[PDB]
Amino acid sequence: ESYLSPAQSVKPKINTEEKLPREKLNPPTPSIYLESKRDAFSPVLLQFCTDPRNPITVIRGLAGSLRLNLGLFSTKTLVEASGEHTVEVRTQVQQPSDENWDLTGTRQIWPCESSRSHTTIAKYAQYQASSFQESLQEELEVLFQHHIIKFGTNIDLSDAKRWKPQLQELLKLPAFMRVTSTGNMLSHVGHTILGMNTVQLYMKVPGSRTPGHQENNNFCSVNINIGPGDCEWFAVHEHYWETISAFCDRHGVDYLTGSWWPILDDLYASNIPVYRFVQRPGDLVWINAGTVHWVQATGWCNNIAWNVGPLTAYQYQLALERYEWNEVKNVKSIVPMIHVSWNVARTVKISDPDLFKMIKFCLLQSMKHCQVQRESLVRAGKKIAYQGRVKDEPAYYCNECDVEVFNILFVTSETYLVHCEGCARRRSAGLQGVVVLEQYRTEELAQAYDAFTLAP
Ligand SMILES: O=C(O)CNC(=O)C(=O)O
Ligand code: NI
Ligand SMILES: [Zn+2]
Repeated sequence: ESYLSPAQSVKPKINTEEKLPREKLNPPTPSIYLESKRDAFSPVLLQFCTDPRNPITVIRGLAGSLRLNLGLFSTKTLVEASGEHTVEVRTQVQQPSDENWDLTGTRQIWPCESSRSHTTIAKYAQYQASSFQESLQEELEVLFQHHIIKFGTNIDLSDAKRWKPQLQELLKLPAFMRVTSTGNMLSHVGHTILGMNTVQLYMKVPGSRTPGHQENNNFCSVNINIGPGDCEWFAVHEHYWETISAFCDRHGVDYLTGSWWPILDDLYASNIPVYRFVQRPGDLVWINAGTVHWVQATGWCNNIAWNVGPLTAYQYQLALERYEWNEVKNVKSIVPMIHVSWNVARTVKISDPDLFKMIKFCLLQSMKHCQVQRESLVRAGKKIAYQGRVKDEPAYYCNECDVEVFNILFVTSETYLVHCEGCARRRSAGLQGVVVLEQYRTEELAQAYDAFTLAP
């Protein structure tokens, strides 16, 4: 009972078995320079970034091309805008980029050491600068005659008022890259997911690392280097993710939630092409659906990032795949795909036939499952009350297992809590003291589905 149909897959064709010569093991990073501002709005640009064959794309001097004022994201500006704003700090050890060692520099290791704490934007800026001076002094002293670093991460720029001029600047981007867009699935969630449909600011010093990961539910990522400093990026095509996952298992680090920094020789040995590139100030990085990446600052710089859900067959498929996989692994999907799929079918025209078929198949599965559930409740003499969804009402998750609960809600009173059926039953043998709710009647879903047609 997958929400996906295998025959519908648009995933590109790659063979692990076929041998790869060294050069194929280091691919050139897809790179774009915009001659004219109107280029950034070319449908050619969109088709290039979202292409399945392009796991990652750098847009060179994007900020210049559109006259983005990155100064608005400079550390001084941020201190002025929000000094006491809190920031999540990661205490790491500074190392070369293509290397992560044990304590003695005997051996390369996958597990990545990162330690959490919290400070204020103001205090972190003081460190970032003090950090800079000291490196400068040591540089001058020489001319005249384990380094521990702190990394400022996941700083939340969600509030509009404080960050108004900052966020307004990003409206200059093409629609498919914007925080909020009718063509962006994350805009159809109906609630705010920090760091995905809101902006995240990173404040870095040389050696600052973000370890290996895929984005939540395989959503695309957009990243802009404020500068001055150059960031170094590593990426691997979605196709090889499970192989990288097996490495984490064998080294006893959780792939999804663990902190790991790949051993490059391991990948090459495994016939896995790695993308290596530098991202300079004003360069924009587009991370395509489900690309495995990890990043290091080489200089002193800030970055901004957020996620975007492109309305493409490939993004949709990969989003749904990771949605099902999370459930298998008992990991909460932060993007409620079923609720999102219905929102999209209902507020957005779909012209692409491969995408349309996928959303359609998903909706159908959702109806069948709701229909199977309604009868089993009915011939158990369980009563289902009709509740009607409130305007701007957020999806629901089971208080126990974290699974998305759609259409039919099981509710209890401690006030109120929502569960899936398994967790409600587990709690009560007969569902006694459990109120079952119906968000929409078979008819609502049946009519929305039939009205959902391919657009020219
Ligand atoms: O820039 C960083 O440190 C981490 N950023 C990302 O992984 C991203 O933009 O998807
Ligand atoms: Ni990322
Ligand atoms: Zn549950």
